[PDB]
Amino acid sequence: SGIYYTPKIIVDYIVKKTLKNHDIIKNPYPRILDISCGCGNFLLEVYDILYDLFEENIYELKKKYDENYWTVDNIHRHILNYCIYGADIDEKAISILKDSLTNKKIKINLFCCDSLKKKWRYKFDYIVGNPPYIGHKKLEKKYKKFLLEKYSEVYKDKADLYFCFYKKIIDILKQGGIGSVITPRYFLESLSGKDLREYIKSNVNVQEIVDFLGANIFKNIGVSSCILTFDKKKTKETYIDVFKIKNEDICINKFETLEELLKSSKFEHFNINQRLLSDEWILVNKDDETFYNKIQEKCKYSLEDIAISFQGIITGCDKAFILSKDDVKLNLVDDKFLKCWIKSKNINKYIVDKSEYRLIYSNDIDNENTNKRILDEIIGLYKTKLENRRECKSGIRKWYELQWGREKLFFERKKIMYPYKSNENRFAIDYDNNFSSADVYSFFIKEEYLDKFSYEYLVGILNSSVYDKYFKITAKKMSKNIYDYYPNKVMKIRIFRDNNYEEIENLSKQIISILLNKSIDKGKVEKLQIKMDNLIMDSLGI
DNA sequence: TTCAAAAAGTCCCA
DNA sequence: TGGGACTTTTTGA
Ligand SMILES: OC[C@H]1O[C@@H](n2cnc3c(NCc4ccccc4)ncnc32)[C@H](O)[C@@H]1O
Ligand SMILES: [K+]
Ligand SMILES: [K+]
Repeated sequence: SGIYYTPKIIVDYIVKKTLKNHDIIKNPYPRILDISCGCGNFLLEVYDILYDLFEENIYELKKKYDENYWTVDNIHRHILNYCIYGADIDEKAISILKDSLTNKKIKINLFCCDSLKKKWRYKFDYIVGNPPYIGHKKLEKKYKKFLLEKYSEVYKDKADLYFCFYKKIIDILKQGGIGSVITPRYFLESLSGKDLREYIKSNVNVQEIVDFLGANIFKNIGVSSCILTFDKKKTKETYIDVFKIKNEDICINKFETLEELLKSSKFEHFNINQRLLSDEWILVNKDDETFYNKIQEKCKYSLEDIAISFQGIITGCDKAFILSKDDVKLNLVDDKFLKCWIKSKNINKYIVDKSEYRLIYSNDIDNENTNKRILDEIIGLYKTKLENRRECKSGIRKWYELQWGREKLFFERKKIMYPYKSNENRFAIDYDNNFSSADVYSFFIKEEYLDKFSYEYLVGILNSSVYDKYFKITAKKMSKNIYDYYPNKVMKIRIFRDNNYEEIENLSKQIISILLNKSIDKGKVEKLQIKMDNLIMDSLGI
């Protein structure tokens, strides 16, 4: 496949947003383009809107211009000759769209091509549509070479194709033109989006951002969506209207139009000064802005200053190396090769569940002839798969070695761990030398900062409600009740030390002591957490 | 030599 | 089919 249907409410909102206040009398030849038209979800609606626009002013146009040209009977043809433009890579979609535009009642400006390679011969008044989203794993590598060569200002490292579509749209937009598109929301906060953000802020005035957060706009699609509207007008003041959803549980058809949704109690509205955006786009209301600025100002250190961070093991084929601790095959493996192994769901606040899995740290198997039983009966079962790994085909790793085995000495110590995707802050102290995959991240404290910061104090403040809200201010929202907890944002969290250090650390130690008992009652832990939150709010003056 | 980012997620049930 | 639990390894740098 490859063609995705956009909900009609979204299409109507986008077309109306671009064409609401067009002066058809002053310009009866607007050029309106969709470079991912597909079957023409947007373009057919553009035809309807334009037909009403032209018919409403047919006699005014007849008087101001050639009176024989401007007839209702001539509207259709005119629309299809000078106004509607579409491009797509699929021949069948273009043929279907051409048939529909013909049946609305002549040369139709429909192109079957790759929009990122087409030499565009003129700019456009209005651009709308839904571009393709393809990530770094699902993109062919020759095409990635092309993108890296030609779209270097926005496409780099782990970036996405729709970054290039943003750049192309911006480049072929007329002065005073208006663009409105629906894309994934991740570029707003992702590390890969940085350059793209810089390209937008520097080249268009951003009118409006609609952030649906984790709501499901596309049925049976695992993606989170936003709508962006921007222009190239001579702007005096550059202020952005931000509509952020307040309940991800909504159904999009709650009203006849998206405008009713935006103005209702289901959304929140606020304004952001485009001139005040840094390389990061902190899009929050004034209360959250004050909260964030207080926290940033009062804190002297960051986690990056005082800690060393790392990503977990990447075996390359988990079924070959990970076994249940009760699996009989572990009798074939010397215990010097076995490590405790945990998943992201084993990380609670302040402590980790006990391990249920073992990792065969196969890097320390010297010769294949020694311990050949392990290679024959456990790892070799997936040998074919293991040989398709990149470092095996290139020869850097033997077929039975872990793909990215990291350094054991970093794991086999006291450290703090957190899951890579979570609904809330879950920072735990690891006491058991646990190993994990890339779905859990770790850090430990630098030696020179041990006397300023203990592990108990850090898990105490990082697990608080204050720091939950503070981290989620700028965190990358992925899907319903899921944020990314990656070092590129976690290590930028700022921390403090003051008169309340000792009581916070003591409360943290009490919480840890309760959580490790045979008969845990979480209630006193909740009360202690409330008291610690009061201490933190006192320290930060919020 | 070897790090860390990346949801048109994935999979399964009522 | 829609909603909830949970999260691998490929890949550029
Ligand atoms: O998904 C939304 C619609 O977008 C279309 N579309 C996807 N990639 C496109 C492209 N260049 C990118 C490209 C990437 C790899 C190979 C060729 C082209 N140029 C034009 N249209 C493209 C799909 O057919 C859908 O109808
Ligand atoms: K006339
Ligand atoms: K979603």
